[PDB]
Amino acid sequence: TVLPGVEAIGLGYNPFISYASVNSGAVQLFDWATAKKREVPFKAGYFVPEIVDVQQNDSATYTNVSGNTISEYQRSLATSVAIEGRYNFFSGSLSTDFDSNSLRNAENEFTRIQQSINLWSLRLPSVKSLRELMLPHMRQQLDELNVNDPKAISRYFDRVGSHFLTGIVMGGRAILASSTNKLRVKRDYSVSVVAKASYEGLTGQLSAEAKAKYGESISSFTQYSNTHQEVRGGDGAKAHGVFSGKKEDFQAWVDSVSASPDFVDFVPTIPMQEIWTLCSSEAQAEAMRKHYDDVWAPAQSEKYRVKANYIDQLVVITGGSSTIEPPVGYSKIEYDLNAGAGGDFIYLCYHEQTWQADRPKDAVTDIRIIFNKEPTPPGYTKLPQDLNKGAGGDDVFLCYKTEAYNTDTAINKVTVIGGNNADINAPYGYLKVPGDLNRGAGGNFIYACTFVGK
Amino acid sequence: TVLPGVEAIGLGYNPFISYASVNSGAVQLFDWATAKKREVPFKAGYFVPEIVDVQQNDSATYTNVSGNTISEYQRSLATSVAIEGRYNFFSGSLSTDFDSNSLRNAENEFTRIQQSINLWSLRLPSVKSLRELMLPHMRQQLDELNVNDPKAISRYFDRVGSHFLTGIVMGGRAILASSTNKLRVKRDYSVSVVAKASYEGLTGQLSAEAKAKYGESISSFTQYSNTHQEVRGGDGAKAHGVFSGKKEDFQAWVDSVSASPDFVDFVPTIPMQEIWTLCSSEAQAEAMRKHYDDVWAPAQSEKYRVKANYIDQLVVITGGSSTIEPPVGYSKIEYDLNAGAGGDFIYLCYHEQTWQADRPKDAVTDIRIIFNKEPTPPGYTKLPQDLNKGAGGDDVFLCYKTEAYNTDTAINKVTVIGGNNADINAPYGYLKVPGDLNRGAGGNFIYACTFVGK
Amino acid sequence: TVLPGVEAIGLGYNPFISYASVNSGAVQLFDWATAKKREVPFKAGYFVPEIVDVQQNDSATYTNVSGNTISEYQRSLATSVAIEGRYNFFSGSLSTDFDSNSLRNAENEFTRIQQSINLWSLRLPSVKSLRELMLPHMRQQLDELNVNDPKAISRYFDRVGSHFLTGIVMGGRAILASSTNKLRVKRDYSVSVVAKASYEGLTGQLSAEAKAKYGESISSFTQYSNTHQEVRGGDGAKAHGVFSGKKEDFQAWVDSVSASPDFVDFVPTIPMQEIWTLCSSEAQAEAMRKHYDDVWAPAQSEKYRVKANYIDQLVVITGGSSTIEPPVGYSKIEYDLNAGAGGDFIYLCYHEQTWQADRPKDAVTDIRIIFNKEPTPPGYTKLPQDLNKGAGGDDVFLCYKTEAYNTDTAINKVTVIGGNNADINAPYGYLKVPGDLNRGAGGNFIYACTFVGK
Ligand SMILES: [Mg+2]
Ligand SMILES: [Mg+2]
Ligand SMILES: [Mg+2]
Repeated sequence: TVLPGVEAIGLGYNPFISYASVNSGAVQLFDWATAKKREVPFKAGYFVPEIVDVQQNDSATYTNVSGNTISEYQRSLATSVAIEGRYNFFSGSLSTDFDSNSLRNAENEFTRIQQSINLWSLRLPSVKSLRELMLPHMRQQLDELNVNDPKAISRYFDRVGSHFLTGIVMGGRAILASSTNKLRVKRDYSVSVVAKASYEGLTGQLSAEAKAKYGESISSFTQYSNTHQEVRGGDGAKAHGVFSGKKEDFQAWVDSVSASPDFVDFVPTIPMQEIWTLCSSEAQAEAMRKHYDDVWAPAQSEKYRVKANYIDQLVVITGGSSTIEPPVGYSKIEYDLNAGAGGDFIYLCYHEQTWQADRPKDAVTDIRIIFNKEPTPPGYTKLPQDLNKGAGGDDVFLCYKTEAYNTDTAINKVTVIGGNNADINAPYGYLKVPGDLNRGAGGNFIYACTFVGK
Repeated sequence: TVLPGVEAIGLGYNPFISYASVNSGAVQLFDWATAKKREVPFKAGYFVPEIVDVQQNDSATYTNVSGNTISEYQRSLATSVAIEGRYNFFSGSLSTDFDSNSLRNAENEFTRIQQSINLWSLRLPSVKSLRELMLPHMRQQLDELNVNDPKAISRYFDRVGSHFLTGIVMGGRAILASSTNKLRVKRDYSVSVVAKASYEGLTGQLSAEAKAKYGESISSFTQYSNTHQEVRGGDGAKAHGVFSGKKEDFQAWVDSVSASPDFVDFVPTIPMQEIWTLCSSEAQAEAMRKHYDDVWAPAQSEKYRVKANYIDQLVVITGGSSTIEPPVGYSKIEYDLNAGAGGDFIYLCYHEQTWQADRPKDAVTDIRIIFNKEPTPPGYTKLPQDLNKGAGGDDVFLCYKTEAYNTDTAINKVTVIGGNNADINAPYGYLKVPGDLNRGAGGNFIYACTFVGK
Repeated sequence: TVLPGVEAIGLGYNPFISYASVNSGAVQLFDWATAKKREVPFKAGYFVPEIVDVQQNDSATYTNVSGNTISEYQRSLATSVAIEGRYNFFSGSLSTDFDSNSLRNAENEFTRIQQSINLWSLRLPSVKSLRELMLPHMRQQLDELNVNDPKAISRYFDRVGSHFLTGIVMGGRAILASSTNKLRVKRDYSVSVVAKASYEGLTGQLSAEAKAKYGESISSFTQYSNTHQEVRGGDGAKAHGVFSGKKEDFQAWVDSVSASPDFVDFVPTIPMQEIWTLCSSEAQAEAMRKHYDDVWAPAQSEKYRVKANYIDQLVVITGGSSTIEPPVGYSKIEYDLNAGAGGDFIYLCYHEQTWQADRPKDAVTDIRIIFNKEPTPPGYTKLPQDLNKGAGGDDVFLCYKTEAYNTDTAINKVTVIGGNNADINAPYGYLKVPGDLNRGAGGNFIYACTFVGK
C-alpha cells in the first residue's frame, strides 16, 4: 500500500496555472512502481519510494494573501512561495477565485484566506540520481528535446511544465476569496482582519468576544464584497458543511480529511525544482534555462496581467427630481451638479468599457470645463447641457478628450465632490479639474475628480 | 477492472462541437485492452494503462463564462481552455445552451455557471510512443491519409476529429445557462454575480445572509432571463433533484457522482493534443497542420458565428387610447410620439427579421424625419401618418431607407426617447435622428434612436 | 450478452424517412455475431464487437426545433444534424408530428421539444476494414449493383438506404410537437420558450417560480396549439405516465429507460456515413455519389415539400345581425364591412382549397374594388352584393380574378382591416387593396388585405 501523495510528488508543474493544485501539473515524470519502497515510520502499513523523505506535520495552518489592488495581490500571491523572479506565478487562479468584472473593477481590493489542514508532507531531494528514476519515455523526450528551436522548448514547458514538485503537503484546505469595495467598506480594521474574522465566522471558529468585536465590522465587509468559497480534500459529501456556520459540521469535515487527503500546499523550503535540473547536458540546461527566463516566463507572466476597466463615454442628465436616471447604458454619479444651487437636478453619468485585445476603444483621457462662451478646446467634445440649468449663474459646460486606449492615461474612474470650501480635497489619487460647476450660482462649490490606475 | 474514464481519454475530439462532452469526440484512437495495466494507487482494485497518469483531485469547482454580447461570450468561452487561436471553440454548445431567438436577440447578455464535481483526472503524455498504442486501423487510416487532397484532410478532421483528449477530469457537473435582457435587469450587481447567486439559490448553496443580499437582485434576474438547466454524471434518477432548491437533494446527487462519474471538464494544462502529433511523417504533419489552420478551423469558426436579428419594416399606428396595438406582425415601441402633446396617441412599430443564408431580406439602414413639405429623400420610403396627428404643430413624417442585408449596417434595434430637454441623451451605442417628433407641438421633445450591432 | 444497441449501429438508414428512429433504416449491413467481441468497460457482463467504440454519456438532454413557418421548421430540423446539403432531411416525421391540415395552414408556427434521456452511445469508425464485416449477401448485392442504370441505384437507395448509422445514442426520449396559431398566441415570449415551459409543465419539471412566470403564457399557447405527444424507450406500461403532470410518474419512466433503452438520438460528430463508403470501386462510388445528389436526394427532398392551403372562392353575406353565418362550405372573416356605417351587417367569406397533385383548382390571384358603375375588369368575377347595402354611400362591389394554381401567386389568406385613419396598416406581409369598402358611407375606413406565402 502506497502512501497517499506519492502519485503527486515529482509531478511536472506549471507555476502560473494555479497555486497548490494538481490541475496545474501535466503528468508524472518519475516512475515509483518499480522503485525500491520504504515503510513510512509513523504510518506502518504504508510505503513510499526510498528516495522521498516524508515528515508528519499535522497542523491546521493559515495562508493569507491580500492587496489594495490586483497588481499588489498578484505580487503578494507570487511571493507567498519561495520561487525565483517577479513573474505573476499562480496568477491563473484569479480566473476562478474572483469574478472577471471584479478583477477589472478598480474599486475592489482582494483577500484570499486559506486554512490548510496539514497531515504529512513528502519531500524529494535534488540528488543527481533523480534522472535514473524518470520514466523512460519522459527521459527520452527530455533527452531528444531540440533546444535549437525556441518553439520546441516553449511547447515542452507548455506541454510538460517548467518545474516539478519537490515539496508536497497532503491534507485539506478551505478557502474564502473575496473582493471588496475599498471605497465603501468600514476602515476600522484592515480588510485581511475582517476577511479572516468573517472566514472564522462562516466556519464557526470565531469566538464569542471576537464575534462581538468583529461582528459589526464583518457585516459591512460581507455586504460590500463577493466572497467566493471553495474546499478541497476530505469527504465531498461533508465538504459543503464546512461553511455551514457550525463547528460540528466543520470538524466533521476535518475528521474526514485524515482519510482522504489531497495536495493542498507546498513545503516552504523546497516547493518545486526546475525541469532542466533533470537534463543530462549542461549545454542543454543553459539553452532551456535561457529560454525559460528570456522568453517563456516573461510571456506567461504578461499573459496573466489584468487591465482595469476605463471610462469611454460621459453624459449629463437633467430633470426635476433626485431620482432621475441615466440612459440604460450609463451609470450615474449620485452627486447633484446643482446641489444647494436650486434649479434642475443635474447628474454626470459615464460608461466604463471592458478592455479587449483586438478592438480597444478610445478611453476618455482629459476633461475640462469651458464656461460661458469660450470655444471648445481643440479636439475636445462638449456636452450640450448647461451644468447650471435652472440654477442661474454663468453657463457651465463640461468638455472631454478621447484617445486610443493606453494604460498610462485611460481614465478608470471619475467622481464629483462638493462642499462649502473652494479648496476642497479630492479622494486620494484623484485629480480634480479646475473650475466650479456652480460658478456664479449659489450653493456648494463642485468639482469633477478623475482617477487613473496606470 | 478498468478505472472509469480510460474509455474517454485519448478519444479523438472536435473542439467546436462542444465543451467537455464526449459527444464532441468520434471514436477512440488508442487501444488500451492490449496495453500493459497499472493499478491505481488511490483506488486499489482499479487499473489503468501504464502510459496514463491519474491524479486524484476531489474538488467541487466552478467554471463561469459571461459576456455582454454573444461575440463576447463566444470569446470568453473559447478562452476558458488553453487552446491555440481565436477560433470559436466549443461554440456548438450555443445551439443547446440558449434559445436560438435569444442568441439572435441583441438585448440579451449571456452567462453559463458550471459547478464541476471533480473526482479524479487522467493525463496522457505527449511521448513519441503514443503512435505504438494506436489501434491498427486508426493508425493505418492516418498513415494512408492523402494529404495531397484538402477534401480528404477536411473529411478526416470532420470524421475523426482534429484533436485527441490528453487531459480528463471525471466527475459530475450541474450547469445553469441563462440569457438576460441587459436593458431591463437591475444593474446593482454584475449579472455573473446574480447568475451565480441564483444558481446557488436553486441548488440551496446560497447562505441566509447571501439569500437576503442577493434575494431581491435574483428575482429581477430570474424574471428577465431564460435559465436553461442541465446536469451530468451521477444517478440520473437523482440528477433532477439537484435544482430542487433543497441541499439534501443536491448532496444526494453528489453522493451518487462518486459511483458513476462522467467526463465533465478538462485538465487546464494539457486538455488535448493535435491529431498530427501522431502522424509519422513531418511532411504529413506540415500538410495537416497547414490545412487545419489555413482552411478547416477558419471555416468551422465562421460556421459558428451568429448574426443578430435586424429591423426590416417600420409602421406607425394612431388612435384614441394608450392601449392601441400594432398589426399582428409588428411589435410596438411603447413611447407615445405625442407624449404630453395631446391629440391622438401615436406609436412607432417595427418588424425584426431573422437572418437567412439563402434569402436575406433588406434591412432598414437609415431613418430621417422630413417634416411639413420637403420631398422624400431619394430612395427613402415615407410613412403616411402625421406624427403630430391631433397634436397640432407642424406636420411630421418619418422616412426610412432599406438596403440588402449587411452586418455592418443592418439596424438591429430602434427606440423613441423624449423629455423636457432638447439635448436629451440616447442610450449607450444608440444614435438619435435629428428633428423633434413634436416640432411645433407642445409637450416633450421626442427623438428616434437607432442601434447597429455590427 | 451483447450490449443493447449493437443491433442498431451500422443499420442502413434513410435520412428523409425520419429522425433518430430505427423505422427509418432497412436491415443491418454488418455481421456482428461472427465478429470478435470486446467487453464493455463500464458494463461488465455486456459485450460489443471490437470495432465499435462505446462511450457512456448518461445525460438528460434537450433538442428543440422551431420555425415561424414549415419551410423554416424543415430547415431548422434538417440542420439539427451534421449532414451534407440543403435537402429536407428527417422531413417524413412531419406526417406524424403534425396534423396534415395544420402543416398546410399558413397561420401555424411549429415547435418540437425533445428531451433525450441518454445512457450510452455507440460509435463506428470509417476504417477501410468495415467492408470485411459486411454480411456476405449485403456485400454481394452492393458489389453487383448495376450502377449503369439509375433506376437500380435509385432502387438500392430506396430499398437499402443511402447511409448507414455510425453514431448511436441509446436511451429514452419524450417529445412534444406543437403547431400554434401565430396570429393569436401571446407574443410576450418566443413560442419555443413557452413550448419548452409547457413541456416542462406537462412533465412537472417546471419550477414554482417558472410556473408562475410562464403559467399565464402557457395557457394561451395551450389553447391555440395542437400538442402532439409521444415517448420512446423505457417501460411502455410507464411511458404514458411521463405527461401525467407528476414528477414521480416521469421519474418512474426514467428509472425504466435504463433497463430497456432505444435508439433516440445521433452522436453529433459522426451520425451516419454514406453507403458508397463501402463499395470497393471508386468508379462505382462516383456513379453512386453522382446519382445520390444529382437525382435521388433532390427528388426525395422535393417529395417532402409541403404546399400551403389557398383561397379558391370568395362570397359575401348580408343580414340584420352580427351572428349571420356563411354557407356551410365557407368560413367568415369576422369584421363587418359596414362597421360603424350602420345599415346591414356585411361579411366577406372564403373557401380555402387543399392542394392536390393531379387536380389543382384555380386559386384566387387578384382582388379589386370597382365601386359604382365601372365595368368589371377583364376576366374578373364580381360579387353581386353591394358592400354598403343599407349603409348608403356609393355602391361598392368587390371583384376577384382566379387562375390555375401556382405557389408564386395563389393567395393563401385574406383579411379585412378597418379604423378611423385612411392610412391604416395591414398585418405584416399582407397587401391591402386600394379603395374603401365604406366609401361615401359613415363609420370606419375598411380595406381588404391579401397574403401570399410563396
Ligand atoms: Mg451647477
Ligand atoms: Mg408628435
Ligand atoms: Mg360598407
